[PDB]
Amino acid sequence: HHSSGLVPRGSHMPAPYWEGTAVINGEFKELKLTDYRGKYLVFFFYPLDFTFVCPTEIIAFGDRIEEFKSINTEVVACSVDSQFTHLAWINTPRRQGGLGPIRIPLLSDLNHQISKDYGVYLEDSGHTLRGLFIIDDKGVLRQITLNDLPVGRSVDETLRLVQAFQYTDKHGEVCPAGWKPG
Amino acid sequence: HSSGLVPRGSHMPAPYWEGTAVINGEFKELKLTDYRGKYLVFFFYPLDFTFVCPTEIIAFGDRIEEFKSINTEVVACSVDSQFTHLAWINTPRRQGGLGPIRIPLLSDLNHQISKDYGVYLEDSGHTLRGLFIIDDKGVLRQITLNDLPVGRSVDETLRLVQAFQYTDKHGEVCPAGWKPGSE
Repeated sequence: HHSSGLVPRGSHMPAPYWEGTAVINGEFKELKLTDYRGKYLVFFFYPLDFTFVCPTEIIAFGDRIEEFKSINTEVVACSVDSQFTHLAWINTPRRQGGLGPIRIPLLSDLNHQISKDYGVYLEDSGHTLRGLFIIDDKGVLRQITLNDLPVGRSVDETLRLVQAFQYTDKHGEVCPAGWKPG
Repeated sequence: HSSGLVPRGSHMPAPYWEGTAVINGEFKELKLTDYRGKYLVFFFYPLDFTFVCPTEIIAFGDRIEEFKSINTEVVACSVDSQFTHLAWINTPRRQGGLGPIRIPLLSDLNHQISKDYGVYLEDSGHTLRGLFIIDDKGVLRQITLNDLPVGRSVDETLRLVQAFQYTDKHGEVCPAGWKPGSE
C-alpha cells in the first residue's frame, strides 16, 4: 500500500483539491481545481519537460482545445517541473525538443503534493506517471488512463468519452429488457 | 487513505488478488496471476440483489466471446459472499436475479481486494461501481467510475482494449514538427 488522496466517499470518488502555479499564455498564474467547477476537466500528468520523448498529447490537446471548450471542458497538463522550466520549455521550438507556444496551462507540481494526492508520484524517480484524469462538472473523478507511451489517439478518446459521460449525466440509463427489480 | 495502487518503475502494477469465485455455478479459487498473458477487465459493483439492474455484467456475459477473441477475460467482483453470488445467479432475472451468466463473480467478503484496489467505501461497507482494465503483463491501464449502470461501458471497454492492444503492437510515432534534443 501507499497513501493517496483518492478516497471513495458516498458513492463517488471526489477529485482531490489542488492549487499551484501554472504557465498560461506565457505568464505565471495561480490555478486551483475549484477554478474548473461547473466544467469537465481533463487533468493530464506527464513525467518531465525537456526529455527525448515527444509531448504528443499536450500538442494535440493544444491543437484541439477549442473542441473541448465547445463541450464545456478544459484541459490542464501537470508535471513536477517548476513553472520556470515550463515557461522555458514553451519558449523552446519543437524542432529543438521544446513544446513551443501552447494553448493549455502547464501546472507546476514542484513540491509533489498534487501528484501524491492523485496517487501518480514515483518516490524513487521523483516524477509522475503519465496519467490522464477526467473530472466531471461536479468535481468527481470519472476516469483515469495510464499510458507508458505518448498516445495521440488518447486525445480523440478523451473527446469521445467526455461527450459520452455528459450524455449519460443528462439522459440517465435504461435497463435491459427481461430484467425486473425484486 | 491507503491503497494498493502504487506507482512503480514507470507504471502501475495491478495489485495481486485472490479469492473464491462462482464460475458456471461452481465455486473456484481465482487469482490475478491466472490471467497473465491476457487482458483482464475487472469490474467492481456494489452489491448483489439490489434494485439496480446489472446491465454491464449481463452484457459482458452475452458478448464474452468477443473479449476472448482478443485475448481478454472479464471478472466481476463485489463484497458479497460466494453463496450470495451463486444464489443471485440462480434467481431469475425477472425476479431481480442475475440468471445464468458466463463471467466469473468474485467474492470480496473480507474487503481485502477492494481496499487494495482503492474502491472500498468504509461507511457503507461495499465498493464503488468501477471498471479496471489490466493488460497481459498485469499492469493497470485504465479505471472508469460510473455511478449508474452504463451498458455502453461494455462497447467502450471492447474498443479501449483493442486500442491498447494496437499500441502494444505498433507503438506510437511523434508529431511531424517535433524532434528531440540530445546529449
